[PDB]
Amino acid sequence: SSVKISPLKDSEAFQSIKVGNNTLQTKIVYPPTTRFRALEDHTPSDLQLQYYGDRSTFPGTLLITEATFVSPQASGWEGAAPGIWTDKHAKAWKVITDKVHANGSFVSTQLIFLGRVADPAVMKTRGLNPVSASATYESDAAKEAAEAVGNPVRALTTQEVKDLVYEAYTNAAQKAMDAGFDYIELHAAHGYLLDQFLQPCTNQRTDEYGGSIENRARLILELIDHLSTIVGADKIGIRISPWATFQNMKAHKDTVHPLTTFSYLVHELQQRADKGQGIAYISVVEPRVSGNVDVSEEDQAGDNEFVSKIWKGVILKAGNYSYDAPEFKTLKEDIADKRTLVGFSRYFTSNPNLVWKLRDGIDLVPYDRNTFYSDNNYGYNTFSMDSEEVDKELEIKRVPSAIE
Amino acid sequence: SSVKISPLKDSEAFQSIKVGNNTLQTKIVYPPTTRFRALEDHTPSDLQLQYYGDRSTFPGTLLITEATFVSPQASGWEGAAPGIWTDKHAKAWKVITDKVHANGSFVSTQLIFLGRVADPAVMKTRGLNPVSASATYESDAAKEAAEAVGNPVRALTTQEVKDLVYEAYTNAAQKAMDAGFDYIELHAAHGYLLDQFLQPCTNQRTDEYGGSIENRARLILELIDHLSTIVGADKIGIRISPWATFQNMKAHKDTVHPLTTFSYLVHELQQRADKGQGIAYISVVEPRVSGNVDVSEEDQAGDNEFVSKIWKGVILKAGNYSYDAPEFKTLKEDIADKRTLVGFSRYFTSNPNLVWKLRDGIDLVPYDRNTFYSDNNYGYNTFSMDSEEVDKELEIKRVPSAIE
Ligand SMILES: Cc1cc2nc3c(=O)[nH]c(=O)nc-3n(C[C@H](O)[C@H](O)[C@H](O)COP(=O)(O)O)c2cc1C
Ligand SMILES: Cc1cc2nc3c(=O)[nH]c(=O)nc-3n(C[C@H](O)[C@H](O)[C@H](O)COP(=O)(O)O)c2cc1C
Repeated sequence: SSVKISPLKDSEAFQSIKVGNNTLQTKIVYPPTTRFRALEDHTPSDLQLQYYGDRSTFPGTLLITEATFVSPQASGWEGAAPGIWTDKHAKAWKVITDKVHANGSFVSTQLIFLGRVADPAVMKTRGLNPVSASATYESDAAKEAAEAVGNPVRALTTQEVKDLVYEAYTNAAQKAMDAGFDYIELHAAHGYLLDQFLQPCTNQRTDEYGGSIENRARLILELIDHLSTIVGADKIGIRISPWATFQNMKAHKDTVHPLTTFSYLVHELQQRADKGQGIAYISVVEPRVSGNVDVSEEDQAGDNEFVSKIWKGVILKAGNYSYDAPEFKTLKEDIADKRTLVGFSRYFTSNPNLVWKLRDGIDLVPYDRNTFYSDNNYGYNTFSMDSEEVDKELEIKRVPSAIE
Repeated sequence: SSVKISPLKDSEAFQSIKVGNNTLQTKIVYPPTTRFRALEDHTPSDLQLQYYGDRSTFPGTLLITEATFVSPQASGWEGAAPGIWTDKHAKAWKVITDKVHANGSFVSTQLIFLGRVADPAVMKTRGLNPVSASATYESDAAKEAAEAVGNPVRALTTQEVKDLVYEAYTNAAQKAMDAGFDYIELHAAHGYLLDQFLQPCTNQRTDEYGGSIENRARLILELIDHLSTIVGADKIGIRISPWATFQNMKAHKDTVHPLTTFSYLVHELQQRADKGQGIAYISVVEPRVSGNVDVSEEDQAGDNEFVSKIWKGVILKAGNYSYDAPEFKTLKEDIADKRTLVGFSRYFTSNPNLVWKLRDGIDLVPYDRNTFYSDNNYGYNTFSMDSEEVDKELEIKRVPSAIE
């Protein structure tokens, strides 16, 4: 069912806010949203071009791309997600960042590393293992599945870690800059690699990257400091989901509480800002939400309020913000401080002009969870056409080709 | 000026709540409140007898005594505060816990260790140093003052620490049990010893009691675990002031944020509770307040809300709860969860029958900050008489004698 909504045009959501060196004209953001419409070889496609161009028509909007791989070792998905380690990649993404820029908008890229939840069948085809902070499995099934193909998860060595910072991520930060990205965002949420490293249930390392709160955070901060000196702090973002239990993160039930784990981290980030090295934004994930799925009113067990008392800079919040629609009481409270942005993912998928719709209170077209993760244009770029010209076949046949 | 207030009789504040093995009949608590009306040799007096008896007339009230010394080394004050290390002490406190008990009320004792803020002139007269986690001074004055008498603050050795746990505090937990106390509360706030140990601005130790978040907390937790096995978890309380800057604690401006420092600690305490070793209550200090003095609306920079999302047991809050009087909107919100108690200190000083006054909305007699810390009965037990029989002289002459 469609969602009736009131206008946000006169709210703080259309007041300008400086994020790094760029000024957005709306505080409404498209957060990183995986869609598996990249080409086979992990390169951006003619579909992604239209799909990102489509959503940048409100001048000065900030778009954040789907999780993108930093390297072959960082992948692990059965679907076609994009990468940004080769020149092939970058030059293609370039065509897209140009498109968004020509519309006065901005675009940040989320850098992801799967780690302990990589599909062992696929890593095998790259002559790779599944890796992680320690050698753990999401589920009991995910561990057997891995062994069956003879490709168990192995823990990175103190050396392979350093190479992530100075070879793996560095290369991608640079291909990103070559690609035209206005920011890059370290995906430190949803129980992927960096989240794996941050929290005790997935990180029982004995070296300097494990063993204490400080150690566990050690790696994330090394990427921040080093990448700050390659792209500049003003182009670095990070995402966190303190409360999510996606891919089996213990969250509030771990041996160290997320408040403890993430205040430490956030407050370290603030100290850097104090010395003039503040990153652009901290992207957090509201407790209503966990990964790509809602959390029920009864299981929410915290908030991200602590982030606001510790970090003085820009915050990006997302997660089912139309729950108290059509008035948006909650969203308006969250943006009251005038340094907070608000993310709309799923409703962005089916509302290419979402920023416009929210501005003028136009009813939100519902989203097709069925076509989130499929491999064709059906349920992807269709929402931009007039519904009565959509040819469900022709469009299901339409897979990602190449650009130009 | 007097404070007009509405009745709390029908609120959750007069619903029974189980705290350890005792059930209170009111949630309104007298928090630890230093008054310096003990005898010269740190033994309880005929004045303290009347003063604590006076406030226990509502059956099932919980009273918490003024900070009490655990040993000669733990003192450091120019005024006459009580101790609980000798038998002399205990037998005297006994006369008092009996009095409160005969009134169906309960009484916990706050165990304090001054540390780095001991007056070096007085420690000298015991042939002692000022001690601490590290060798630091509150102020630049407090360091010079100390040297002038040739008694600088020295850092405890790894050994002296162990002795606090197994000799210093153990002895006092036992003299406490001998004394009739229903609980004992570890004073881990206001920048005294345990707070000194918990936080980085006062703890740069290189052993196991410093160097990490975990290490810094190590000592507090060792006292919890060990004292749990001597008095039982159900008789242990701890107080924290996450945000106070009393005696120069950096609070939100330290190298580790209080949220980080105290979530860790509180969540460790919860894990013990999960194994059946939960202490009786966590006493926190609301950001409106810092030590014995108010904090202005502009400098409050956090809340203790994180404590409630982490600890599942009884919480005791205090700190200027009549700010939104006469309705008490805030107090009623804070007790809504039905496991929270509310502390009234200063208004308890001049309202011996405070519990009764709050129950029936009777106007609160104002307090005399001038006579908080003086050495006679004037401004102490006077508030229990009819004001027009008070003889300001006779009562200023009246100093602490002995009991019976
Ligand atoms: C299909 C789908 C793909 C997603 N992909 C990502 C992703 O790659 N990275 C990420 O950080 N979050 C991802 N999310 C989570 C969203 O960014 C966001 O946290 C969540 O949708 C809450 O906002 P919303 O309810 O307004 O979409 C995804 C969510 C969905 C539904
Ligand atoms: C004179 C005086 C003495 C105090 N002594 C202590 C003490 O020994 N230990 C302690 O933890 N807090 C002490 N406090 C702080 C109070 O317990 C409490 O945190 C503060 O008064 C806020 O509550 P109130 O404003 O209702 O009194 C003292 C406060 C005052 C005014």
